Amino acid sequence: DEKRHLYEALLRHNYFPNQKGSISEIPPCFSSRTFTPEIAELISSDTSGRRSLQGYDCVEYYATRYNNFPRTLSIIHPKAYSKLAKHIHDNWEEIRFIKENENSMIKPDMHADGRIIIMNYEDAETKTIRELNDGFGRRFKVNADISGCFTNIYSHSIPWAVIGVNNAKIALKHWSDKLDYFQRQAKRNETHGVPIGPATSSIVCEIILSAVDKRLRDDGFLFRRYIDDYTCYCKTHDDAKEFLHLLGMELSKYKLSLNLHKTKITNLPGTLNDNWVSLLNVNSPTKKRFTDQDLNKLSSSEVINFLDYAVQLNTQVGGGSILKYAISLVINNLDEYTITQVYDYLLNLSWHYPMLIPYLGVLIEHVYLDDGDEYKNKFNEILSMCAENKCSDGMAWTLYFCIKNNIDIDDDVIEKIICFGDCLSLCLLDSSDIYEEKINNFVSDIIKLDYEYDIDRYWLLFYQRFFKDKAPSPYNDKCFDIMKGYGVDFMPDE
Amino acid sequence: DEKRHLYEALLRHNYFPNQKGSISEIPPCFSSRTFTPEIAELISSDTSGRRSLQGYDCVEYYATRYNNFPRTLSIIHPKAYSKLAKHIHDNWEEIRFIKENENSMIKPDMHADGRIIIMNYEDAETKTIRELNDGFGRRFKVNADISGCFTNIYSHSIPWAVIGVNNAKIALKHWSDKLDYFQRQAKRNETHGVPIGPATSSIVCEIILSAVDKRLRDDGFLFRRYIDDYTCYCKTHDDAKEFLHLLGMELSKYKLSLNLHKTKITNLPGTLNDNWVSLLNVNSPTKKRFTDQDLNKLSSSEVINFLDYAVQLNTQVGGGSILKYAISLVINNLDEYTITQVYDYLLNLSWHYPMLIPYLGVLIEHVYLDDGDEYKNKFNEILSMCAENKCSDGMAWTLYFCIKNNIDIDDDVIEKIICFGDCLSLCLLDSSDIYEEKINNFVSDIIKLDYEYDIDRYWLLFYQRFFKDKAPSPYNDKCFDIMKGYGVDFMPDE
Repeated sequence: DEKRHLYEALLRHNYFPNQKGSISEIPPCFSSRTFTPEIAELISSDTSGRRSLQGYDCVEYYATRYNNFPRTLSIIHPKAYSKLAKHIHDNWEEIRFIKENENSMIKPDMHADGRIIIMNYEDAETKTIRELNDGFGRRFKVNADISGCFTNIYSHSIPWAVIGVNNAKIALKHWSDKLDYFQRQAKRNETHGVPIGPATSSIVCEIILSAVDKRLRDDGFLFRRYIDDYTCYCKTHDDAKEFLHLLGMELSKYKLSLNLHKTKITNLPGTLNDNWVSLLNVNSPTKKRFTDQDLNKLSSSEVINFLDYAVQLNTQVGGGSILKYAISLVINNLDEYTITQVYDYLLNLSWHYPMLIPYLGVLIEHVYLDDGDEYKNKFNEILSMCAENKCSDGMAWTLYFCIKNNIDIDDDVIEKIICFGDCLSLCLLDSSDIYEEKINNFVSDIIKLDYEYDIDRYWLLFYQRFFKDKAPSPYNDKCFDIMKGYGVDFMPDE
Repeated sequence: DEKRHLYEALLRHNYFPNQKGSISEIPPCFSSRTFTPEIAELISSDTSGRRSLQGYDCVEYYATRYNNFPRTLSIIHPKAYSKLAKHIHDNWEEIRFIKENENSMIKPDMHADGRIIIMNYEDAETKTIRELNDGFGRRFKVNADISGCFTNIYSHSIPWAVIGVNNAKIALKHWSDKLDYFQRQAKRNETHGVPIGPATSSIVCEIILSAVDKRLRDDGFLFRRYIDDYTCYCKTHDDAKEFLHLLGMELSKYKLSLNLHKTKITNLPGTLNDNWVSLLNVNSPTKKRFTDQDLNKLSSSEVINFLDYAVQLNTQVGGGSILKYAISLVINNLDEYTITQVYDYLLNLSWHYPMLIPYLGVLIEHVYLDDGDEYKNKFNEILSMCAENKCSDGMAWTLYFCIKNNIDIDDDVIEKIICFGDCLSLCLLDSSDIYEEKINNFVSDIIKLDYEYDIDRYWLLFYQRFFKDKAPSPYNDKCFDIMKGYGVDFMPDE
């Protein structure tokens, strides 16, 4: 069923930020499964407890981009998220028009693994044919980015996209207003912004932007929207300017604005991908298959020189995730002679760029990690860099590697982890049970601060300690008790 | 009268290439005055003589541009030119619609000095107001150059511009067909090309391009044409492309084509002039008037550094006549201390760029030319460079300076001048009467070659020798006898 798959996607698969295709932003030890729709129904049915503050804060997870710029993913508190997901499920007949939006490529869709939101799920076949069909006969390409699609989207504009702005103003119940209310409750009862990473906020953004897509489609524009990025194909240059103008009016109707720095008009034919993508693939040592596995095994010189050229392209161009693309090109065609060289190169690049840290888990088995403790020092230096740069993705993945592979962590970097206080990193540290007293001191400071949003920012740590009977429930409601009684575990075993 | 002024402009003032504003392409010792409309009427009335070849060749005069690229100006043979000018005058009522073409800036116009064609005659007042009025409200500027407006213009398209292409095809008498015939007779009975420099060919080009201007004007395009260069101001970019397309069809109707290398579309607001013009004027030491002559006298350091910056701009940008512009900025505000420095700088730049040679006549009086013969060596080295590079403007101006200022010329460079064989330079050499035997040998070779076009290419030298009774008339007609009997002299005294 579409409805049941939507419910299980919202809670069991796309609650945590898990929208990436190949490697996740979060280590795989964190999983939102065993959090079923029945449990969320029981949470939403709970009315006990008193909150001094209005709304709920969320666990914040800082993941670096390719330019080391932090992006704040969020894990919503399960009470507010359960209510929001239940309301989205209950009115899915009125919401599912976002599925039949041909212009939006990244939208809800029934996937095999159980998700609804997967970025870049479509294959290169249909992708290539689609951009060649859209770009045919047109000599201008328009790239326009919404400035604040996650950070300043208007929750009160959720009705305005559904029934119209004027009709929603006269009408002030409808499901869109309740969706607005629950989306506000997801983040501290704040009217602006949505948590990045869950599919509920992606559904809300699709609902808001579907009216803009419909208005642009009714004017005859050929365009594709990936989340907030619009790519339009225009026969003439005034058509590009008119698309930009009409998109500006349609975004300003819902209190949104184009990123004036990011919008650009290029001459077709450009490239189907970015230019660095073709530069990398045309220089890839693994670009041709041989159908025998011994032939397509890369040597040391090939991979080392290709990664050096990738660093050259990242410095010179820097138009995207060049290093991650090249590493994913060469990481699966390695032989056992060259594992140490590529692994040390990945260690250096991962110290410089934390987004390359998860690739260390690809070759984490072949590398003799005991050795002469040099790898322990390198991993702890990576942890120091992650604590200094305040990035949660690299620290979480490195801590996952150290816990799984029994790499020892010094006390000095544990002090830096507590000073940073990333919720997922502290969840991993609590799951190791070595550092119980420091986690206890941290959560005691959070409790004695008596701020409800401070507890909400570490609800996952508090629930992981409560579920293992290491700490009482910080809240006075029954949501944590309901989740513990039905065996909800966000750090499950295999 | 407009008609009489047109006749005297065609014959007495704009026969020779004299369309430049400040300094002429030809030295002022050459003048087409004392060649009156009555004399041209008598020449056209002459029917005696027999020509083995059809049409007349013309005196060719190679003038360098700013990039040292040669441009071939032409002085038409007086029989063909007299017939052509008489036919243009006799049907001036049917031709004078080119005067009332608002889009063409360089067109026939009654001027005070007696000319009809003066490039850039209009003042900076009306020029500045016109480009600010045309460029207002438009964000695109189109610069499109006709590729062959002088070199491959179709003479048989002269009727096609007047009465239409189809009507001229059915009609095959009309004055346009006779104008086509006389324009062909002006250059060797050749259907393609017009001689650059006389106003008759400028009138023919204006006649041909006036239909194109009318067709572009009737479509609502705001554009300005300077000779062959179209500058259109467009609100949108498709308007620029549509102007380019319609101009292409209108030029192809008369067997003309746009210079596809030269056409470009720029974003308004640009600059009213070229960018190097504003760079030069904003750095000009003479840019501010002081109303007392002692204050606006430039020092040595000012002019030397400004000319060094001008050479820097000419090397770095090279978008136009940068050096000539800067020299004309500083050449009239010199004091007597700095004459030698600027004159030596001009001598060096004029050796490198012959188009700067006429400026040596500005300070030719203040410089002690006798001295220690160094200036004689410099002028003869300039003559050697002009003979090697095959440029007629620099050689003619240098020979004019040497003859006027009694600078001696060695025999070795006289050999190079005879080897080059520029007609105007040999006219000057014959007017000095020092080198009579070498000029006699040259014209004896031309006579014994028995080619009528070879005599036509040096008709001015032959007529200057015939008028001073140094040689008989090479032709068998009465045109040279008519011109001699009425005292036509193309090298007159003051």
